[PDB]
Amino acid sequence: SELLVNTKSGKVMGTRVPVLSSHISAFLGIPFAEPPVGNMRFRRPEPKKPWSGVWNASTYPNNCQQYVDEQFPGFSGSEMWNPNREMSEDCLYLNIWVPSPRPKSTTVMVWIYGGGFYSGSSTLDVYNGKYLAYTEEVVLVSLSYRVGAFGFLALHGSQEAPGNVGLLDQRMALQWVHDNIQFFGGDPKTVTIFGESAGGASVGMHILSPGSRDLFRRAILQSGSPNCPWASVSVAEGRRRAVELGRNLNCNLNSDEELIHCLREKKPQELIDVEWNVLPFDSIFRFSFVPVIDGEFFPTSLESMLNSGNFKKTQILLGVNKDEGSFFLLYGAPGFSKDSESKISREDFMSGVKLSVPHANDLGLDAVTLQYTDWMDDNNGIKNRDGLDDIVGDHNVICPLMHFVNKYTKFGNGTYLYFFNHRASNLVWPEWMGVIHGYEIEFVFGLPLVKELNYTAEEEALSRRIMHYWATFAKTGNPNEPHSQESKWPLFTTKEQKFIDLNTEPMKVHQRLRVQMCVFWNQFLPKLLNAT
Amino acid sequence: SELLVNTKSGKVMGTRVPVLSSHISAFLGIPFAEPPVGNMRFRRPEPKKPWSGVWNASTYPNNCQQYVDEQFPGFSGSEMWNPNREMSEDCLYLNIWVPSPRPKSTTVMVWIYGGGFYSGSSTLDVYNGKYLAYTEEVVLVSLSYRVGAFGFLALHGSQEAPGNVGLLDQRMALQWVHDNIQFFGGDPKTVTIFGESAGGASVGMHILSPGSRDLFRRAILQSGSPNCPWASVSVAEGRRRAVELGRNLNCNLNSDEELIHCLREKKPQELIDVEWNVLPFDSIFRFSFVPVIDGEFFPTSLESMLNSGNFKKTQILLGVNKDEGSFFLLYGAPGFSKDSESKISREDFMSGVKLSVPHANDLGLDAVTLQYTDWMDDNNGIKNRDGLDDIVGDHNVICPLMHFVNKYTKFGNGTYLYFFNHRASNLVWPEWMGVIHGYEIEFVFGLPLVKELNYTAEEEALSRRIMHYWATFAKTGNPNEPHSQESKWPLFTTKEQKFIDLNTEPMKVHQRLRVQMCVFWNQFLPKLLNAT
Ligand SMILES: C[N@@H+](Cc1ccnc(NC(=O)Nc2cccc3c2[C@@H]2CCCCN2C3=O)c1)Cc1cn(CCNC2=c3ccccc3=NC3CCCCC23)nn1
Ligand SMILES: C[N@@H+](Cc1ccnc(NC(=O)Nc2cccc3c2[C@@H]2CCCCN2C3=O)c1)Cc1cn(CCNC2=c3ccccc3=NC3CCCCC23)nn1
Ligand SMILES: *[C@@H]1O[C@H](CO)[C@@H](O)[C@H](O)[C@H]1NC(C)=O
Ligand SMILES: *[C@@H]1O[C@H](CO)[C@@H](O)[C@H](O)[C@H]1NC(C)=O
Ligand SMILES: *[C@@H]1O[C@H](CO)[C@@H](O)[C@H](O)[C@H]1NC(C)=O
Ligand SMILES: *[C@@H]1O[C@H](CO)[C@@H](O)[C@H](O)[C@H]1NC(C)=O
Ligand SMILES: *[C@@H]1O[C@H](CO)[C@@H](O)[C@H](O)[C@H]1NC(C)=O
Ligand SMILES: *[C@@H]1O[C@H](CO)[C@@H](O)[C@H](O)[C@H]1NC(C)=O
Ligand SMILES: [Cl-]
Ligand SMILES: [Cl-]
Ligand SMILES: [Cl-]
Ligand SMILES: [Cl-]
Ligand SMILES: [Cl-]
Ligand SMILES: [Cl-]
Ligand SMILES: [Cl-]
Ligand SMILES: [Cl-]
Ligand SMILES: [Cl-]
Ligand SMILES: [Cl-]
Ligand SMILES: [Cl-]
Ligand SMILES: [Cl-]
Ligand SMILES: [Cl-]
Repeated sequence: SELLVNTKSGKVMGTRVPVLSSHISAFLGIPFAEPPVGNMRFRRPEPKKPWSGVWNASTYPNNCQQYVDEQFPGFSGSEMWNPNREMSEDCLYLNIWVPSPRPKSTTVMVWIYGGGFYSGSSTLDVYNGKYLAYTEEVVLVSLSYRVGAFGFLALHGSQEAPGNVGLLDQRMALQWVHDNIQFFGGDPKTVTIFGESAGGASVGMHILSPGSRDLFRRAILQSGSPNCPWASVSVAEGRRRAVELGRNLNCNLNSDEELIHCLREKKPQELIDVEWNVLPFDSIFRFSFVPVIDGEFFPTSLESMLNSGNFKKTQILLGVNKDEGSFFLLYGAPGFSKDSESKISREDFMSGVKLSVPHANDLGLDAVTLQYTDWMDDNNGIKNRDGLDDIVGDHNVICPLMHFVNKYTKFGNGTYLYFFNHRASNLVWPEWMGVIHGYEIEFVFGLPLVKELNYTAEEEALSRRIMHYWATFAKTGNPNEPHSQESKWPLFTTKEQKFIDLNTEPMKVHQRLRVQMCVFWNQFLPKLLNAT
Repeated sequence: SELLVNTKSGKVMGTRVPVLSSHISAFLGIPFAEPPVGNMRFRRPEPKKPWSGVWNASTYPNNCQQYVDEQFPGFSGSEMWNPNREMSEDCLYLNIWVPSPRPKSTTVMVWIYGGGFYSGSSTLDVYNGKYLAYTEEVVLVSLSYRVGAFGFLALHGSQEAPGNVGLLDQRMALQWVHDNIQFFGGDPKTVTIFGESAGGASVGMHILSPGSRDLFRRAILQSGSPNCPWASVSVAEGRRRAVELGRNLNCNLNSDEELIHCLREKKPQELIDVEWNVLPFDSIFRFSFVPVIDGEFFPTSLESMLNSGNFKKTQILLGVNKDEGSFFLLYGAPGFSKDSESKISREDFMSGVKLSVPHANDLGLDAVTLQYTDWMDDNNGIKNRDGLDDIVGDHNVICPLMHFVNKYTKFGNGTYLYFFNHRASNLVWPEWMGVIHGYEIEFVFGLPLVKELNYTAEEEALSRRIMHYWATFAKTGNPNEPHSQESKWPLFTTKEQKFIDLNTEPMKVHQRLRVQMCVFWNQFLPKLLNAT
């Protein structure tokens, strides 16, 4: 009765799951799209044709076709990110957690996973929405979208494989929530989208895309933003990559129509096996199939939209972690190791710089080297490691986000900036990697409230603060509660540029987050690469 | 009798001058060149024609024709550098200080005054050679040379105005000393040339010039070196300025002989009046008529000589002051006179960076600006002033010198490096100016030993240490006396790059003098400008 809901696409039968020492309602694996199989591969999503009967919505769905990481088999630190369900091109489903009893028009939070646009799943243990929905009494949605070539193969001009179809997937899950979340207790006019990494960049792209603005109220961006250097490509580069993929598979390259149907015949993992061979450089923190600046989803360049103010004006709550770069060096760089302190010689440092700014010329790599080398001590293995770490995070995550924060605040109505730098007490990774990319997610989603997972009671409190900041921001557009006595998180302003620390210690206010290095990455280095 | 010496050019008779509580011999205004007057203006010096009689060498000679500083009339801090004798083109004379009774073949130190190649005099109170000669029992010579257009008008190809004739003036005074110092008790085989600023750059140039190498033994360079950006010009740039000097005096410009003929009919002060108008840019720490890279005095470019080791191999002692750039900013950048101290606004800072690096394109100016700005605090008047202060010293003095000390030590037979950072307790300048360009000269020459000049007893001790380091180095090629128990000044080597501090505190040994900023000035910025 509570688990039997009559949507505009059919009836859905949920299930009563346990949370903490209570229960709530879960509606798992509801489809919002026609399965993009067959010659519907690479194509714009089509709305799910409505169904008679009762859709069984009591089990997690499939995960989309993606490259599976086998770097450290059996290791929980890395397997926690892999698909925990079967993979299938039939994967466009969403999950809904409803408090119990079902509320009356309560605040909706829609979660978009990251994973560099090539991986990701809605069904991961650390994206379990029961804790956040129960504690803050919000209705928690998590969607999905096609990743890799299946979601972002771009042959602009063709309508067979136009590009950005994985973003269009996310838009159709937002459109479904707009049309149906009211039947679950959710208020369609108070919906907050939020995601991390490629999901944070996705959030920002819906802020900018005109066809997406009317489908959500406000936005949270965690360690990602639409202007990141790994998040977009030109229609030329995306066409170069798509053609290069057909070459790798012996496809007819005479026309698109011939290329697209050649690729539609291959098995999904046939594409995945050659996915990485299309990248133009040797790189870390670069991914093959990503959104394109097509002129449709994005009417002009991202920067000219941020300049003119051509985007949704609302409130945003965003931030970054302390060591966004570390695990990307673990995986792709010389001298690092999961079971070692990972001191790195000057020769490996200059190699890492090359992998990390793969587009620069020699003048640019010299500039980057100069900015992060302590020439009084240039063979200090620790300083070289920490230095290259900061390079990856600053270039790929922090300084792109900071540039997005400064342009958005000009026209927006409320900006709340955070810096996350608590290292979880139970972390399975070596401590040289500090606060790792993606590792604030377990605090956002309430997992420190489970005694079984062996957090400290101060981490439970930190997790409860974050869940509240997030949910309160989702309801009111402001993460602080009026008339309380907890210290207030200040508005980031164009003039004072304030932000807070998120950790177990009392809240400190700082200003100008990593400004010295982001003037280099956002102002000086682009000028030097454009002039040479 | 002691005072009566028979040289290879004639007899000379000096005077018995008092030094502290004693006396020494002094031979003032001895000529070493035919007066470069009339049609000898701008032309290589000719050896003094030997005279009959007794040359009266008991008074200082004239100072060469030069631009006179009238920025702060009557103010000793600046007037102590101005000519204190009459100005005349008949100025090629040298001074000698000889201990009494006359030593037999003792060590000779030859002083070369600085002044940016446009000013300078051997006769200043601060170059009073009597103290160093008496205290260290050395024969102290100070030469002279033509400055400004009179010494460095370069019309390459012409033999009427070739260029570098002021460096040749210096060479002829060194040749005179090589031929005659033995008659005064000096050992022509133990000659040390030493100079500050343009003198230090001159000293380095004699190390480099094959025609000068056999005229001296070792070398001391103070706050100058030959590769400084203000110390040399191409034959083209030198030609462009020589012509533009004639254009300013409405001279014929159809040929070198008519340009030269025109400029020898103008009175000296005419040329001085127009001298500053031929600089290519608005600038500070740039001078109009400087040595030229001609292929005779310097067979190839300064860098190719250093890379290849084409220079005299011996021992050098060299160093810099803490605040080389301050007085160039006081004199030349407004903003340094809008404040009691000299807190400068951010807009004054960006303008100074333009007047300090007069050859950089806007990309180079952004690079300089970015390197010296604290973007957490960019409106700090003190940080802005101090920042541009270092820019002027690092670019013009410290980092040109460190490039020279590193290239030389690969091939040389011994390098000693110093950092002078004492502020005299009796300085007439404001405190923000620090340790000013040229204010170690008073310690080198023993002035703190005069009670009437009210230095502290700790500074008299510092001046005795300096004179000894200088004189011992002049005698043995090493400033330390071994057998001593006093702290030892270590060699600068290619690997450890050690240097010491000169002040009243006990000796400290550092490494890599200002290496972070000199990597910027000496490798990154030159290649930034090479590219654009
Ligand atoms: C960088 N990623 C790896 C990668 C793998 C394979 N290949 C490349 N790159 C290449 O270039 N490969 C390549 C491979 C073989 C041959 C060639 C080439 C290149 C291609 C170009 C031309 C030359 N090449 C070749 O011949 C990069 C890094 C990466 C991996 N995960 C998935 C794991 N999830 C995560 C984590 C994992 C650990 C810790 C924290 C994590 N937090 C997060 C938060 C966001 C969700 C995912 C996530 N996420 N990010
Ligand atoms: C650089 N000096 C100034 C200067 C004067 C005149 N003019 C320029 N520069 C220009 O650009 N002038 C200019 C003037 C008028 C019109 C135009 C232009 C420009 C020319 C370019 C095109 C456009 N312009 C014009 O239309 C610079 C600075 C300078 C001055 N002293 C002589 C003083 N002795 C010294 C000191 C003095 C005080 C403290 C420490 C000192 N320690 C030393 C140590 C070394 C011996 C000298 C010395 N030494 N250094
Ligand atoms: C829904 O699916 C699960 C397993 O796929 C099954 O055990 C459960 O009984 C189903 N519920 C129905 C058919 O009502
Ligand atoms: C947001 O917009 C409202 C409506 O114009 C305005 O009253 C409010 O002050 C704005 N807030 C911010 C932080 O810009
Ligand atoms: C948490 O700690 C308990 C007690 O030490 C242990 O039995 C359990 O296996 C731990 N859980 C995890 C997930 O490590
Ligand atoms: C040399 O000149 C000085 C200064 O005028 C004078 O006192 C001295 O008598 C002169 N010597 C001779 C021998 O004339
Ligand atoms: C200087 O040269 C001598 C003789 O050739 C040599 O033995 C000595 O080691 C050298 N010293 C330095 C410091 O280079
Ligand atoms: C030297 O210092 C003393 C004591 O401070 C002072 O009285 C004297 O007048 C000073 N001498 C000069 C020439 O300024
Ligand atoms: Cl094509
Ligand atoms: Cl298939
Ligand atoms: Cl080490
Ligand atoms: Cl760390
Ligand atoms: Cl604002
Ligand atoms: Cl005296
Ligand atoms: Cl000797
Ligand atoms: Cl000409
Ligand atoms: Cl002639
Ligand atoms: Cl005039
Ligand atoms: Cl200072
Ligand atoms: Cl005294
Ligand atoms: Cl020794």
